[PDB]
Amino acid sequence: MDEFEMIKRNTSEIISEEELREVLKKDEKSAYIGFEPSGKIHLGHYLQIKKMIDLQNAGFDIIILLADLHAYLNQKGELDEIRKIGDYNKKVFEAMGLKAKYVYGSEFQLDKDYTLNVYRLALKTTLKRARRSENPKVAEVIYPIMQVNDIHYLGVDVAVGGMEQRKIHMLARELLPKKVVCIHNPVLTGLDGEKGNFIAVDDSPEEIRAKIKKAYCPAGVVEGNPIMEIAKYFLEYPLTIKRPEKFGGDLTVNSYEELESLFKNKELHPMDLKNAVAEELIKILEPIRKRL
Amino acid sequence: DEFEMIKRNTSEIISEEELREVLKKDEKSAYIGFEPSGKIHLGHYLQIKKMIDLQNAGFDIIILLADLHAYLNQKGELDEIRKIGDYNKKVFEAMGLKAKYVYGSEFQLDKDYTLNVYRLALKTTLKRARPKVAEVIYPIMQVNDIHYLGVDVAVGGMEIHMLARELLPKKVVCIHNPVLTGLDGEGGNFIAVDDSPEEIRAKIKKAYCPAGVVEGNPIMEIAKYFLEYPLTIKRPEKFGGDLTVNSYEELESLFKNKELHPMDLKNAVAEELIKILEPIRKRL
Repeated sequence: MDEFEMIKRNTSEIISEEELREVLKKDEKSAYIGFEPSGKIHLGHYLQIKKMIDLQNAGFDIIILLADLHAYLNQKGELDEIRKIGDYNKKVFEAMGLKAKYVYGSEFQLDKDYTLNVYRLALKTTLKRARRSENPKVAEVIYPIMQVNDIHYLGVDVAVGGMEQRKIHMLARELLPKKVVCIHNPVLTGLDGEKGNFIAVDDSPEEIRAKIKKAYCPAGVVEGNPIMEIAKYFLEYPLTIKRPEKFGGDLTVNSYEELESLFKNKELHPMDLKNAVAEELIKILEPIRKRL
Repeated sequence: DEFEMIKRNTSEIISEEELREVLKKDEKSAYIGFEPSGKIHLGHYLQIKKMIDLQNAGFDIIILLADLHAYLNQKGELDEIRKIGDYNKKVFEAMGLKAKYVYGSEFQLDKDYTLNVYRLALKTTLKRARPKVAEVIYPIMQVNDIHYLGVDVAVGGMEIHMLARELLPKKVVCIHNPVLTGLDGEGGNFIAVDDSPEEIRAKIKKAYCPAGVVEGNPIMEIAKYFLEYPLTIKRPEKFGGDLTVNSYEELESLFKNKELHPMDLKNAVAEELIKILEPIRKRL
């Protein structure tokens, strides 16, 4: 088995694998990830929750921070109106198999002790170090220090997130006494190859087939290919690609690796791959769609 | 006339027109924020006199004691800073000020207030402001201070607040007081309101004060901002003898023509300055 390997699987980067190994040995450890409540939960989200579940299976206590305060300022609904969406999100994640504690940013991000720390942090952060991570607003340089403060406040051992905010985690290590292990998940490529290019975990078998069919997917090309990415990150192996007895016949790959190879040497054509991943994804998301 | 009284000895009044309007209202308020200071010098006293004008002009006065700001700049714990602050209050009352005092820490970490700091930062640019992040935040906290205290007038020094006159519903009138030059002419170089007569005379003597030069002359600045006229300036009968100036403009005239020598000016400024500060020092 190995908990380290399970946590590491399908991650872009783990900022200090050696620290994680030390953290895994602790009798008590915790990890968190932030999400702005969202009406639709797509595969990007699901990818990350699967990671939290890996950590959950390794003995970590999970904390999901629901960024309602930020959602309020970005001008989404009212606090109580966002809470409804948040609780919905809570249902989805629970359906995904996550067992976590949920905290709404508004519960603590306006507290005096927390606000006082933002100002302290700001006195030690350069406008450069902060802008790092068409007309710039002040909020942009504040946001990353609030995030560092969240890491301090929630007391976690591990902070999880996409590869995008990987520089926001450089500040934490720089500005807080306790060093936290950062875990970064890959960023999924939009269905078109680049807002309607997402597959929702609760989309219908019809919609999924539809969204998949029109999807970007050059034969031979794997990098930046949304369909391949799905197969690498959600599909179970081995899996068999149903095939015309004349078109080459059934293919039985036992790993994403093999699949990748077949796709590169063009043994497997775009269409044949799409139908496989499509019906395959549909089964994998099925158990979640029901409880929703 | 109240508009003139308020304009008196000010660098600039951002929209006299707006001020003129404010004065019409039956109720109006103005504030200035100070970071508690161990020693109150002529600089502070100059601004308090301005607050006193507004006071006499019917403005309710608010003194914002910047303790939180002090605290964040490692200037000591808060309770210790309130001690210095409470003192400053006594000195401003001894100067004749009648206002309500408020410590920043009492509201600057409140939810409503902090939530308002985040809204403002979402509409302010990282340019129309600006090196540490805090630098670009203070200007937003200030606009928020003006908003929170709900003042019609904000007094301060020459230091981007009409920025507030843009992202705020109520327009505020800004007033910027001139900044004093040091005794040596460059910016432990200042007279304190509570200084002893003998110390004042000492500080005056060594001060930068070129015969005929008025620009940047601290002795002339003291003459223009605190002395009263007609001013009586004694002088040995062999140096022109005693002369009585009825306005600051005449003083400039005399001094600029070397008709008034630095020594004689100093003795008059020092002796008069002393007689003015006394009623205060005689209360602390």
